[PDB]
Amino acid sequence: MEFDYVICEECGKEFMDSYLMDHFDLPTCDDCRDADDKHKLITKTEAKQEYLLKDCDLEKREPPLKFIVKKNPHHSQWGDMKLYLKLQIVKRSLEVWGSQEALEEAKEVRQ
Ligand SMILES: [Zn+2]
Repeated sequence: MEFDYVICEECGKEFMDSYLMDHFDLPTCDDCRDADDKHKLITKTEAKQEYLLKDCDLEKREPPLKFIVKKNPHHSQWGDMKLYLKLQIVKRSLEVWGSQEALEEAKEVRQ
C-alpha cells in the first residue's frame, strides 16, 4: 500500500538514497562500495575517454550504470558537471579491455 524504498539488486539491501542512490540515479547501498572508503565517482570525461572509450558502448547495451550532472558538491563549483559512477565505470573498462592495466598499456603501446 504505497511504498518509497528499494533493495539493492547487486546484493539485496533495502534503502532509499546514499552516494549513488542520492545523487546518481542508482540505488546500491553502503556495502558494495568501490573506493574501499567512498567509491568516489569519476568525471564522465576521465571515466570513459580515459577508459579508452566515449559513448557508443554504455548506450550500445544500456547497462544499469547511472551518472550525476550538476554543480559539484565539494569545493570548486564550475558551471555544469557531468559525472559517472566509478564502480560501474570500472565494470565497463574491463568489459572492453578487461582491466585498467590493459588500458594504460593500450595507450602507452599505441602512438
Ligand atoms: Zn548493494
